[PDB]
Amino acid sequence: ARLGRQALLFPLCLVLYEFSTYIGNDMIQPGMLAVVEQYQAGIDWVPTSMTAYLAGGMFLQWLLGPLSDRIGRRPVMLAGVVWFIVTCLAILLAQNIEQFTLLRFLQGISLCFIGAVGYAAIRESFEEAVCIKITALMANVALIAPLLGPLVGAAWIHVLPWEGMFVLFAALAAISFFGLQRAMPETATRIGEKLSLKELGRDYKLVLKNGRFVAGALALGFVSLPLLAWIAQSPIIIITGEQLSSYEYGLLQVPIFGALIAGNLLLARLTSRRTVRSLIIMGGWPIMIGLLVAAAATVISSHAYLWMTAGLSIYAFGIGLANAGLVRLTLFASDMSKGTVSAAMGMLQMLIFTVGIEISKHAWLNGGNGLFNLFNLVNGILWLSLMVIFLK
Ligand SMILES: C[C@H](CCC(=O)O)[C@H]1CC[C@H]2[C@@H]3CC[C@@H]4C[C@H](O)CC[C@]4(C)[C@H]3C[C@H](O)[C@]12C
Ligand SMILES: CCCCCCCCCCCC[N+](C)(C)[O-]
Repeated sequence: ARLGRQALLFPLCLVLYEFSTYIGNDMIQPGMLAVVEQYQAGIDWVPTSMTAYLAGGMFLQWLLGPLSDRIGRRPVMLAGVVWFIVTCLAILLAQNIEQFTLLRFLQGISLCFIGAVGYAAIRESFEEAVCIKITALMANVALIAPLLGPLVGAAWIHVLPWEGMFVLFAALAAISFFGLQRAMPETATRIGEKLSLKELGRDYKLVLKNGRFVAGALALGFVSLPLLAWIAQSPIIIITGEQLSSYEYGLLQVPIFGALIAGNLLLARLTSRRTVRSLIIMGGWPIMIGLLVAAAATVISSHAYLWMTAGLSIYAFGIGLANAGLVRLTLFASDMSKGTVSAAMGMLQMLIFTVGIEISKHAWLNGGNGLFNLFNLVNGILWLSLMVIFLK
């Protein structure tokens, strides 16, 4: 029974779970100033919270798709949601910033269930028509989270304890659990079949031998790093570094993630008249200019954070315009199984984000805003360099 009238509870709950894991990062980052204060830990642990969450994402990423294909998408997906609930609640017991961070890593493992199993089940459960719309809703949730998250998170710790946020993530995921339990059908085709790890390994060695695919996958990591570095470090840059208020922290998010959204909106209006190569080249202009603006300004004066914010906004507009197209070309740069190709590009991005956020951290700690933005600029140049190869 492809799709249905009453079968929309399944994708809706999947979306709710997706949202909960996304704010599980985006609400937490501004809350990390309170966390670090509670544990009497240094501010260098603030970005690391995100680093750890992301690192957990790439842990089972290569695994879940083929495994869920064998044991069923239903038990694996439900397992992931429960694991998220449990680890969200468990972090309330952490006792130090090291154990807090460990639990961030453990929580982050829940991230890869979305794409590798839930989404695979969506594609198998639904007519392309309905599937396309569900994908859009999911993409829209991913767009709303980094805008809504820091605002709601900043508003939260002003009143309520950081522990409450984790109870909220768990509560939302619990709702999605019971919905998925009653709704989500079993779409796995390979149930009962044997799973060869050595053969899985060979599939990954093969995707990684494709140079054009690797360039696009790496490019996607590099180009999105400045944005994630901002998400990771904006609380310490703004509140600790510029000694600004929480209200200003929230306000600075508006042009940046508003621009991201606006770039996506322009993308939607232009898609029928452009194609992908031209849209990547088009987004390339604000991507490079915005990063150049943030870097130049903060090298001139370390404290010009409005110019930094402006440059990041311009860059974010380009990202909204360029990224989705590069995702598409990268996926089809390899003719191997889409599950494998997807997981591979997911892991390569997370590798870059994890290491890149930590490097960004040391950049800012040592050099301030100038270094933060200069590192972001090199990342833009890496993307650009890969694009001249990828597009030729
Ligand atoms: C890249 C993968 C999956 C996409 C893919 O496989 O192509 C995704 C899945 C989970 C996603 C993260 C969820 C938490 C964060 C939400 C933020 O609002 C945007 C940055 C983060 C850090 C996301 C970045 C990226 O979008 C991660 C790793
Ligand atoms: C019609 C030609 C292909 C027939 C051979 C199929 C055998 C099973 C392959 C399973 C898929 C996994 N792998 C590792 C090959 O990528």
